[PDB]
Amino acid sequence: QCRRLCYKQRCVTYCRGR
Repeated sequence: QCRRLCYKQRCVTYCRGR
C-alpha cells in the first residue's frame, strides 16, 4: 500500500505503516 508522489522535482515511494 504504497503511492508515487513527486515533490520539488523529486519522486519517492511512500508506504503507510510503522
